[PDB]
Amino acid sequence: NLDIIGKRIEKIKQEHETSWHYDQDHPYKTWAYHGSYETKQTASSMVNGVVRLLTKPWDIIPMVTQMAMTKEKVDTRTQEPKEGTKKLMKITAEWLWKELGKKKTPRMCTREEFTRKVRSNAALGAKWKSAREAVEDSGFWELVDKERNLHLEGKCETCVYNMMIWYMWLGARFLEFEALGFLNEDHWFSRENSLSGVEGEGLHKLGYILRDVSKKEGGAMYADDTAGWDTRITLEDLKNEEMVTNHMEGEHKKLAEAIFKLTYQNKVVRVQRPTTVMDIISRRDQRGSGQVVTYGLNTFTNMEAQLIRQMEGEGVFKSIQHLTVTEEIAVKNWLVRVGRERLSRMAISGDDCVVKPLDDRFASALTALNDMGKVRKDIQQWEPSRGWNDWTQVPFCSHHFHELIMKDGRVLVVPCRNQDELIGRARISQGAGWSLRETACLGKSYAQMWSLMYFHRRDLRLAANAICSAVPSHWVPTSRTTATHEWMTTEDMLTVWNRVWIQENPWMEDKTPVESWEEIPYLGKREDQWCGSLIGLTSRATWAKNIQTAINQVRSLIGNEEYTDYMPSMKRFR
Ligand SMILES: N#Cc1ccc(Cn2cnc3ccccc32)cc1
Ligand SMILES: [Cl-]
Ligand SMILES: [Zn+2]
Ligand SMILES: [Zn+2]
Repeated sequence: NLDIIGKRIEKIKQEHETSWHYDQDHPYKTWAYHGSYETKQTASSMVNGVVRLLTKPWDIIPMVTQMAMTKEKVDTRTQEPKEGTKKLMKITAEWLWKELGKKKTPRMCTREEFTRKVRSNAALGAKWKSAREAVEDSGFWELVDKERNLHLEGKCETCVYNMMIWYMWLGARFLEFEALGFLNEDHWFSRENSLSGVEGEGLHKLGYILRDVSKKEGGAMYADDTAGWDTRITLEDLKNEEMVTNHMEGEHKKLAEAIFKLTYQNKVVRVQRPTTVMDIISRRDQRGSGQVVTYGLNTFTNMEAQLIRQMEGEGVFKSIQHLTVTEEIAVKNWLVRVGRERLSRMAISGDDCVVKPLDDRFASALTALNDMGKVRKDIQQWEPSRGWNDWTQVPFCSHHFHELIMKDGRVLVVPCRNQDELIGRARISQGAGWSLRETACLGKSYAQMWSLMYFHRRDLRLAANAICSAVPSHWVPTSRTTATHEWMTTEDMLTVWNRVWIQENPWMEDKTPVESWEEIPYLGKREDQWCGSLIGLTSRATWAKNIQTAINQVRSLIGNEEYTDYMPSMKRFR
């Protein structure tokens, strides 16, 4: 315990030797409080202006305006699972890893790969000012090289999480990425490799994936969201995930084993408390890993939980209190005989999941799931799961998927969500100190995503043409903080569409290109109203009629540049 974390604690305590104190009134129970030192400091979402000027009817929708404005979950403990549960998880984790690594090879990620990642402004939780300064400098990689040697010796000095999301100093992110980055970077959780997974599939393929699941014989499709899944990660899960190292070798295996046992399984965290003071607390369980590593581990553990719930549903094991030597061989024979087929009945994306089990016994297979700590959100603990009989209403990654027939007979499966949600997100700009040019480039990014993924929604196709028309044609799309983002490009969007939906799409057998935007269909007007369209309102009819005047107001605010008129792509203006 304190033989592992004590080293990190001493360093921070010594830096603030003139401000150290063990306060009497500390609110931590589940967290172990080690001490505190004095601090004083705090990101409030800002309005992307180009987007708001071109979506005026939504200035009065409070679903949209409210999004732009504006604890006791992390301070919770999970009961140690039963012995029978722990054995099932241990046996399944072991069999899963072996499957994931049949056609993979664990490997250390490089300083070159991590370097190019910070240059492209990748999303990472963090002497030097910017994230790019320490990478260019060499004295950093000495700080990294120091820790790296201490990790090989089985000790840790500077790998302390920051709670503001679990941030960490860039050096720790590198060492984390070096050992475990291979899971993301070499697509371990691809659908080709993992069967349940969807990493790097993109909003335009998920829909086709749910449908392919649907085509299998079985019961309802079950989409149960776990209540605060990161805070429901047990130490037994952290141990089951660490069994990946058993597929590694040499310097890699020891560097991985280190991260797991020194950072994940023994955490140290600095937390600001307004009463301002920085409290140094520790804990062994819960999730705080790298946002990208977390995804792959959450997908791993979630696959494991869902495979076990299917075994409970199919009556492979009777009771979780203790596992018999006949219940072991049966569970093991199950994984070997059908475990692959049962993975292909799922779509898992981190804490998210959609399962089409063999029958509806699954719905009331809640003993193992509740014991693993994977407690379902907003349903009684022992009340059975409400199934879905139609794949076009099943929720997945914040979306639902409409089947949609093109005028030449070919079948698009398009993603969709409440249009008040899409317009509200586009109107937000994360960060301060943005130029009119930068804000405008982010707007083009959303409009190009809308034209590619949400083209079938009338108000988005129109507002997309308007935004692209109000932004100089060459000005490149920019991202605030980084699956597949093909809308990030200056190429002609009808050409992107043809590549994405016709050329590259393996569910389309006829590869005849689409020649104009009119050949690309919309959802029914009621479907479009059901998913939140304003078609039929006077405001939207006025907005659409007088659309050029808004484009010209933005054109006037930016200045005299090279602008294109994209509105003639729609029939009404044509
Ligand atoms: N269900 C339904 C419904 C039927 C008609 C309208 C009127 N409306 C206004 N703008 C439109 C654009 C394209 C199509 C219709 C449009 C609204 C909703
Ligand atoms: Cl219709
Ligand atoms: Zn360390
Ligand atoms: Zn919809």
